[PDB]
Amino acid sequence: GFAVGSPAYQFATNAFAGNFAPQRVAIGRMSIDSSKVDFTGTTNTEQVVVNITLNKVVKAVKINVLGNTPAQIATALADAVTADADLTGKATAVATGTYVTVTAVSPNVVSVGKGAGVYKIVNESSETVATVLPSVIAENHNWYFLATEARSDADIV
Amino acid sequence: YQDKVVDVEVSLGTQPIDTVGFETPMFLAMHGNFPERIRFYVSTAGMVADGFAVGSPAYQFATNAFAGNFAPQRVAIGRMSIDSSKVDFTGTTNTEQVVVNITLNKVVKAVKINVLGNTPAQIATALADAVTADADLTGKATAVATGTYVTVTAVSPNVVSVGKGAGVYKIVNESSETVATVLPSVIAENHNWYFLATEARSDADIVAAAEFAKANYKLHIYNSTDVDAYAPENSAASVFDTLKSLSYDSLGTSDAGADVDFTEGSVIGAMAANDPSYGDSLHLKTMPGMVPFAGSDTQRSNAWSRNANIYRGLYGGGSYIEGKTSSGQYVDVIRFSHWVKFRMEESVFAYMKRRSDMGLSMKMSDEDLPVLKSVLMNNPINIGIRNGGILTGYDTENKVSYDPTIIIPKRANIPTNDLAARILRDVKVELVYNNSLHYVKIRASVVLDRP
Amino acid sequence: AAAEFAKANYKLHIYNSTDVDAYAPENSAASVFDTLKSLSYDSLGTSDAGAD
Amino acid sequence: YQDKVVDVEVSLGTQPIDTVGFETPMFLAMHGNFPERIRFYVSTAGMVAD
Repeated sequence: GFAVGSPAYQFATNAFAGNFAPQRVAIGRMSIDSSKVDFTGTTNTEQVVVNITLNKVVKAVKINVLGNTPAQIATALADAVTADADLTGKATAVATGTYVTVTAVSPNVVSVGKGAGVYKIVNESSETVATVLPSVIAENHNWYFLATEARSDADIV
Repeated sequence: YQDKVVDVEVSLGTQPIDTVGFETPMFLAMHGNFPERIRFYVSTAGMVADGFAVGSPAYQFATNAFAGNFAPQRVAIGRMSIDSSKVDFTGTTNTEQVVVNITLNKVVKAVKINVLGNTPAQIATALADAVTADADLTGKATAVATGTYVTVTAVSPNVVSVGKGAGVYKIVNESSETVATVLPSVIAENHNWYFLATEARSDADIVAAAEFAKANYKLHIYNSTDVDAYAPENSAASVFDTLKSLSYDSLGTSDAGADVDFTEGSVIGAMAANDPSYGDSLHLKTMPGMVPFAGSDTQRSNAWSRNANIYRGLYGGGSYIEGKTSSGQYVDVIRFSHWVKFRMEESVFAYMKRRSDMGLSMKMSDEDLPVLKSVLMNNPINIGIRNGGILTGYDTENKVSYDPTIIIPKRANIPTNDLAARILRDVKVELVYNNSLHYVKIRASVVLDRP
Repeated sequence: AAAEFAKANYKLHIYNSTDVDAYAPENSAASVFDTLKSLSYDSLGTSDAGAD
Repeated sequence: YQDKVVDVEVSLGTQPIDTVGFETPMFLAMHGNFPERIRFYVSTAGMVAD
């Protein structure tokens, strides 16, 4: 159920595409809270597409961008997500400023990934890398390279 | 105690093994003709049976693929959910009967428009009116004219396919899905194809296809009409530049009909039936269905700088120029590498299984490990040498050796823990690929005498 | 279309045409013959007055 | 742990490399015939076209 273009999928594809690609890769897990789609500072001129996978169901949201400011694109994406028949009552999207925040109504599972367009995906979490790492190594210690999705400073330190 | 005066054991070491084949291509079209995700066809007559409109993208690809000199034995067609068909007259000029083929529920019709000098809007309006006034399409399909283009939509559960006839225009199909989200399902259902081609024409659809093709050992082929393909040396704005920057391995070409005839099939048709063991480049092979490139000398250099292959006419005939992927390496090298990798893997595994089915399993002793040398020397390497793919021989003057070499360690050199785990690692092999000839330069001279 | 179908299915296509452009100057590149030659199709064509 | 009975690595050492060529000259003329800064020609017949 990993959404195509999602961070984990991107990492796996890049790892496997190499000349000396590893035989098999491992994926961790931290509790997700919400997915943030950011258009801040970007410019778009063609169809913006965002892949959303829900309970092993794949959908692609399409937005027809004319010159539109980022706020207009964010509002259009939120409206399109909210108007989808298979997402009402399962996921929620709220536009604000230049970014749109997407949250899943439990117990449903939602994964967000990239399509055409210029933007980035940011995910929040109720946990932190420091508090999560010990459990992972405790469960299984058969890996050598450590990479993380957390991008900000202390998560790297 | 024993219960038989005579007992006989019989073991069969003839178990066949599955193998991969580098022939069958795929075209990922947009339609709703059949429910499954992949269908294989051996001729266009089969496709027309399923309801593909003549001149439709899939039909064009199939015809171009089959027309080639080395046409593949059979081609596969994908499926993405279709939404609507867009017929565009924008920027075009017409002077004769414009014809559009429409197939509905396995019923074939041809809409005819008598163009007098009429602007594109008038032609679009006339086509919409003709479609709407047809008795067999009311209540089944809908056409709305607007601007310079006409959009056609099918009333469910009816199936509509649109194809080309006489006239200058193009067909564009929308879809509620995307190539990135569709490809995994196709490969999951059936993995017996090697060439990947797509109908989606716009950028990200090509980038995702290239990434997926590289990830899963498939070869991606695409065409584009982007005028920027041969822009000045500093454009860095076409799809070709983006693909080159990422070092992906995809074969691309610049053509005018790529959005009209989908000549992708023509490129595949010239090498599909030629086994990789030959290492035969695409340099000069003729490509029925493609139109020779028309442009100045500067454009031919601009296109070559980006690895955007060009089909150029020479001495009257039309000849391809070179096969270069986005990463700069020649396509035949990539094909040969995939072939050798897979048919060493399969050969070794099959030999081990066949020995193990008769007891007498392979044993890690100096008197049995060298047997692997015979197995590899057979099948891939010998087949390559006989067909000319792999160089061989010894030069007496320069004293260089070109023969393949295989290195296998002895038991005493293997670390003890490897013996305990029964794992051999350090096998090494070396090959010398046989480069075909692309260019020649000659110096002549005329003299009256010699000292 | 006839030429393409004939090449696809191992048939030989034969046609005649009265186009005066068939023997236009060397740079016309406007008759059916030029288009067929550019595509490298295998069809037999001839220029005749009574073909129509 | 290992997941393949047989595994094979293949590496290609045939990467081409860009090279410089000591043939093509340049002439810096005055005109406005074409917008870009450089054009290559293989014969005078091409120049007369522009």
